[PDB]
Amino acid sequence: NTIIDWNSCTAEQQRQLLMRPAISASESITRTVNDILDNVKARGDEALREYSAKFDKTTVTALKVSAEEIAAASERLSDELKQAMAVAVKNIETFHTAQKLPPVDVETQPGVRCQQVTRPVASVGLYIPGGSAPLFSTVLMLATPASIAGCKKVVLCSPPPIADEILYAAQLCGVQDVFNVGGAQAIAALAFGTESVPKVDKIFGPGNAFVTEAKRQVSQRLDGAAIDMPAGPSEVLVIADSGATPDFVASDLLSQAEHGPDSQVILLTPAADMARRVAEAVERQLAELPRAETARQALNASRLIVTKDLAQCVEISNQYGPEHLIIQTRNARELVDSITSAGSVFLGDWSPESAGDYASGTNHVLPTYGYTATCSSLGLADFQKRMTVQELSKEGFSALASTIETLAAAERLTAHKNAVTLRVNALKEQA
Amino acid sequence: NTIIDWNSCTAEQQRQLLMRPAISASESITRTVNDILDNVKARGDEALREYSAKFDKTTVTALKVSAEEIAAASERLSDELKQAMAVAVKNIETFHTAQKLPPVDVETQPGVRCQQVTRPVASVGLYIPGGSAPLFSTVLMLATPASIAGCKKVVLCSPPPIADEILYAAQLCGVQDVFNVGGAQAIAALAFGTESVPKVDKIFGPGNAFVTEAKRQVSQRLDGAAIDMPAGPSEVLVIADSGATPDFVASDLLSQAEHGPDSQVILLTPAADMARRVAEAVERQLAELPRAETARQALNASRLIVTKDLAQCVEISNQYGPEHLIIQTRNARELVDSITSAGSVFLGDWSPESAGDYASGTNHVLPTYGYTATCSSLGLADFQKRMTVQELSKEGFSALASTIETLAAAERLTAHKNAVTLRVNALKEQA
Ligand SMILES: NCCc1c[nH]cn1
Ligand SMILES: NCCc1c[nH]cn1
Ligand SMILES: [Zn+2]
Ligand SMILES: [Zn+2]
Repeated sequence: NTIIDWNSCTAEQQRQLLMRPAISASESITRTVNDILDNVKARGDEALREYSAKFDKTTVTALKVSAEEIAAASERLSDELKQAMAVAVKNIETFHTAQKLPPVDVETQPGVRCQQVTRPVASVGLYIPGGSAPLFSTVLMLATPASIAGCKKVVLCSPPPIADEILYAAQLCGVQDVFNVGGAQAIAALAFGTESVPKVDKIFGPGNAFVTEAKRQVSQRLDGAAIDMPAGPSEVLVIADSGATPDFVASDLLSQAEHGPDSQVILLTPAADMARRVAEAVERQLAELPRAETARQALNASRLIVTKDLAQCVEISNQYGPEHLIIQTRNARELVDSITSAGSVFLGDWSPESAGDYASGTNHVLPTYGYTATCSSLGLADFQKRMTVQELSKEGFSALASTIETLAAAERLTAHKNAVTLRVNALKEQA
Repeated sequence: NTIIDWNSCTAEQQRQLLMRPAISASESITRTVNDILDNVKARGDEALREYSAKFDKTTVTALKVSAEEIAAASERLSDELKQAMAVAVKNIETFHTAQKLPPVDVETQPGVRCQQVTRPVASVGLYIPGGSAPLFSTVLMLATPASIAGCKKVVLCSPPPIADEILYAAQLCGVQDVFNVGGAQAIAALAFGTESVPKVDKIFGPGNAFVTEAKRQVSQRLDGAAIDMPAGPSEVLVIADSGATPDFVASDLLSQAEHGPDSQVILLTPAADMARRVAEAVERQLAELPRAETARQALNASRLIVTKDLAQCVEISNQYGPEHLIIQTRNARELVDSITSAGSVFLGDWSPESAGDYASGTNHVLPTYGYTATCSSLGLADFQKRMTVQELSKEGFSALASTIETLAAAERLTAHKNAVTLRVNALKEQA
């Protein structure tokens, strides 16, 4: 509970109110993940099978899940679920396909043709945390854009035994191979490759501390691979005016809170009345949540802030740059233009966070922990790259030659200048 | 050396040729850079003047270059040079402006509106190495896309004294502030901010080993900033058939070679006679280069490979993924489609590397050292952020509610499910 009267706080107390958790990061895990990587790179599968004893009694046999196993899993899933996933995929597919960069083809000057084309990332590996109730929805979020971009190889790793939901999810999005491996060793297998797991160009998907560390390390190693983005605690910031519904606001704060004890939960409202009613609704709803220890633990760091007006809410939100920004105001749409920093925005009272997590079609893999400053939500662009192309006709080149020689000359790049002179002389002789 | 017959090499040798040299780490430079960064964050300008004091004979006083000094440097440059930069900027501007993303606004289904909007990175800092032969053109390549993106603040740091060309290039592209600082201190200054230098969100521009390490470190620190891309030796790969002009091929190889003793220059040709002629052309042209010790050393690691046919040329290039791909073949454009990985491609006899470096309009800040596998040429997108926005109407939310609950329930995220139920019930009540 405890409401915060923003304008009664000192300037320092304020910045302190929104400060994100400090990064502990123990060397313990840095060295541990270091052993794991080196070991996986050198002794491939043999190393993997070994770790397949240490953590979780899996004693993995064949690293790759068979087509029969996937089929057996797909049969045990209800039609309701299967149909639910087809809806999500269809919408996610529609949104990402819409992100395709239209071809760039222009002549900056007559005869000087410059283009920007797209090429897909050759191969991508998808990591999915295991457990009893895995977040299989992330499979749809990673594998669908990978499919749309035209990635030649799309593979997925997850701690064995892999739940039926993940198997079916992978299959539905066309994942080629699913491997029984997890933790820091699954990341290494993807970055370095083994006798069974292929080396990929980019690794996608969040996970625990070890997985996060492993991704960080393989992203800084020449022998490793690139990653989708750095990690950080998830965040949600709700802006609510006097017209908002306390229960709706609370349900979104709680949705975020139930993700992990480290979740950042923030409410901004110009009405003390609203802040108080939201705190009450949070209390009531919390009491009905089953496994609600993390939600309560996350709420210990929450902030229910009362601002002087709506503009101040936007001002605070922009400084923070939240992963998820939910605008439950009466003219939500109009505020979008003034929002300069957020991962994903949800407008109105009928756009719950959960809608974006599962079926609106947007991607729920977003930048957080302040990275909204320069990084973007996962989209088509993260599974491809922009390649430029240029062709100068004899005319275009001749028209630019002098400019190029002058510049190359000012930078003291003789060979750069000579490449031009040689060509101009060749043309003079053929003219 | 002379020439390499690809198909005469063993499978093992062929795999070694495609690999690039390994960097290092030097705990000494990492530690040095670490102390520099911390010292700059803790003691600002005073700390910067202590460094300037030891590295130069004239300790810097005012860190910000005056508008007065900028006008003076501008008057000292020739009209020829100034006009040339204007041509470059104009073409660079035209190409990057054409990269503006069209609106992404779609209804995955009735009442479920999903958009992708862009927002500029608020502040960016550009670094430019100093010295005798300053590559001022990089200023045009960095400041131009920044201006187009709409970045609110653009500042530049360069080791004093700062050449007139840089100052002019900066003014020309609207760079707001220029600061007399270089090396790892400038990066630290931009990443942390000091009394004079503003803290920026992202840092652009390559530099020496200390700059590189400084950029790696600030990109990893939470109190740091993002960077454009990791560095590595520069490269060029030329594919040439029997119709290519030896001297043209050679001049491009030399253009790249003169960029640094670590440059990688490669030739892939189906004709053994072409390889020999190019090798001789390279030696003859090298003899005329004023100071080509750099070019000379770089050529020691060059590779002039004779292949079976162009198909094999493309296959090898794609596995390598060169920073610059130059195609001097009869059917140049026809091959582009087959090119799956390259930073920037040049087509035909009249598209010298030099043309792209200075005036075609494409960006010459490109991914190298194999980063072409997932990284793109610098472009408008690097000075922006993609933000997702969604709004479901009551109808849209109502039609998608069962799907969300089903998926939420499947992931055992009760609060996520409850956020839907509450809304559904509120709508029944209403009507
Ligand atoms: N941050 C992950 C979003 C998610 C997955 N499932 C539900 N919510
Ligand atoms: N790789 C830097 C491109 C350049 C600068 N000037 C000429 N060439
Ligand atoms: Zn969620
Ligand atoms: Zn060059």
